[PDB]
Amino acid sequence: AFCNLRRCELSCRSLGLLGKCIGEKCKCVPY
Repeated sequence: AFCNLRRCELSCRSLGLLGKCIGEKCKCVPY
């Protein structure tokens, strides 16, 4: 579970979204 929540949020900034750790990895949450 190499989740990096600060990097996850900063990746979703490029789409304008929020970022969450899904269990093992990061995903952006739909707006």
